[PDB]
Amino acid sequence: PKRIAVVAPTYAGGLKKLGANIVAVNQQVDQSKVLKDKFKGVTKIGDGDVEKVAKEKPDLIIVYSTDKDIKKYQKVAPTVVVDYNKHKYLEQQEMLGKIVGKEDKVKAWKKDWEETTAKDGKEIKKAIGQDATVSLFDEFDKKLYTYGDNWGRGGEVLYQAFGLKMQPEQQKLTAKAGWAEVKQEEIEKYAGDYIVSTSEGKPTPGYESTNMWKNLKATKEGHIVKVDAGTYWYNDPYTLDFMRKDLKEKLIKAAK
Repeated sequence: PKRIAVVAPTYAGGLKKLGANIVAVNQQVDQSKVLKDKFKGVTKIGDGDVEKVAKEKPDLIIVYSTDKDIKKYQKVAPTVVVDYNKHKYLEQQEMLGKIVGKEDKVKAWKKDWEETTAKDGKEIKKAIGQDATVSLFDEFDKKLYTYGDNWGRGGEVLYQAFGLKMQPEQQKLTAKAGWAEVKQEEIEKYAGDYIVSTSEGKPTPGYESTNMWKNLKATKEGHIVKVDAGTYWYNDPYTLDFMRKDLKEKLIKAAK
């Protein structure tokens, strides 16, 4: 059970799921309700904390290719660079399986996930309707965004796994980069039948209290699904299972 220091938060959940002995993890995982709980008791570290990592005697240090302290981490233990692909969330997990030699266990997990979300999507569509469109909005640093299926934040579960229909303009605007900034006073142009908003637990945000927002058909019909921004930032198996249950449950209860 090698001692693994996970500097890149994105891979904490995936390596944890596969049984890795994680002795250090980037503090950012605490912004997630799911990962905060999974990693309680595990030493937290911040970018630049090379000595803290060293104190944990890691055998492998997991980092992003763009990490600037690689030249420093290497003096402590071999430093593993894992590809950062926002779109390929399932092969991200297969990459991690290669590190710990558990790629068949990943394939099995993958099969279960795809089949399960396929049926989940079907149940959801019987509820809200096959042609019901679902939008995704996320306020980040005073700026409003909308994502497609290849940018996480729940987009992979909504559009790739469940196979739910994206709002038309939302799909065009995000096709290119997978994301796109939105003008709050143009929100209506992207507002679908249902709206998934990452404002859960937050005092009603600014974009959710404008007269246009209040007049959206989804808002008036009670079709606004709020989710925890911090939790939805990740795409590891644990997080994926959570968003899966969380989105399925909220859409269905709000249905029609």
